[PDB]
Amino acid sequence: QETLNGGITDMLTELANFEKNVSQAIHKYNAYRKAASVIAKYPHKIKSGAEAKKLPGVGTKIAEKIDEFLATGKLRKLEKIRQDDTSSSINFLTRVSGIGPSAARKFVDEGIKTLEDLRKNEDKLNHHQRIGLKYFGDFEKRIPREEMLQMQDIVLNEVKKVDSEYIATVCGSFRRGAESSGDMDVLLTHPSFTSESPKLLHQVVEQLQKVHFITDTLSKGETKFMGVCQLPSDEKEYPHRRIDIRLIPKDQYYCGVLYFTGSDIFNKNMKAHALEKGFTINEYTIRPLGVTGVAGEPLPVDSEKDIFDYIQWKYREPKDRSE
DNA sequence: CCGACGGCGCATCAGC
DNA sequence: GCTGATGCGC
DNA sequence: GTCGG
Ligand SMILES: Nc1ccn([C@H]2C[C@H](O)[C@@H](COP(=O)(O)C(F)(F)P(=O)(O)OP(=O)(O)O)O2)c(=O)n1
Ligand code: NA
Ligand code: NA
Ligand code: NA
Repeated sequence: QETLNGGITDMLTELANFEKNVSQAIHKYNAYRKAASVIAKYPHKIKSGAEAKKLPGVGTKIAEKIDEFLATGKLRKLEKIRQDDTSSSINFLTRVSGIGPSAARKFVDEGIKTLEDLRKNEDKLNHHQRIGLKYFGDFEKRIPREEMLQMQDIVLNEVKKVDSEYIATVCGSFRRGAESSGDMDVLLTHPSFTSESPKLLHQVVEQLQKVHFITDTLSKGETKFMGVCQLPSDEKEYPHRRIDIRLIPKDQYYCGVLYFTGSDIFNKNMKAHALEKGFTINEYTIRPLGVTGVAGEPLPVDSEKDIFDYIQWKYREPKDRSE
């Protein structure tokens, strides 16, 4: 419920962004995000820094910041950095996909501060950055679930057309049943591809380009594609969207699907459960741990269920994996 | 006090 | 031209 | 910045 502590969470999120994009302190970025998130879930309107400090992730300094915010309705440090031309410009440029803190700083140092300046300096942008600039606004839009379904329709159809033995699963928030998603993440496998066994990814990307669904490529190798797609349109045309496709060995596929469905909290919790049951699970495999902590060979996994069964957990519907 | 905090694929850079 | 590092975004 | 060994 935004209005509850929205001022605080907004404050912490802005601080997080400056740490990541300007100070290049990724661990402070994550600290602020963690604090913002735990506070976002706190079912009460916070009345003091001390009250917030009781939450894991909120420490001495953020408590102080909350006291200042509650007393004055702002934070001096944040007001200052907001009005800082160099800082605010660096922070802004990182909103372009492909421009990170390093590129943003370099651009701003040489007087390139706005999208207009970027537009004027194509020669100084790499391929990814040019695409990020081209679809700047579209990439910041969320994707309604209904469009995700139309997108899924196309992907599953074209994948099957290339080879009916491919298996493709759209993961991320969409598989968790979310009513909107930030992008589309497709996990792909094929019986012919295992850990102990190309063009499998290429043929799928190619077919999706052939029907004009994929419009641009950000990066592409033998196992990972990142690019851009658009649903077909006298109605207004759909925004361009980010799509990733990952080719994963068949024997590691379902660990992959589990992992890339998330959420992070759920993955963390399931990893914890697995441990106390004597198993180590990561993105790729689930392995038994010996009595001295030595990891055994990967266990056979032929479905998401197999994983749950190993750790004696009842199968959890993707829709029920927020925690 | 002081180290961990995720780490991997791909594009591109830096050094040789 | 090769190899490892870095930047970036998942 | 926060946590915890
Ligand atoms: N940087 C990352 C990100 C994700 N993942 C894996 C591990 C993650 O748990 C899993 C899902 O990512 P997610 O939960 O973050 C997300 F995308 F679905 P969400 O932002 O919540 O939703 P939405 O699309 O609406 O923005 O991918 C990862 O390994 N590394
Ligand atoms: Na705390
Ligand atoms: Na960026
Ligand atoms: Na960004």
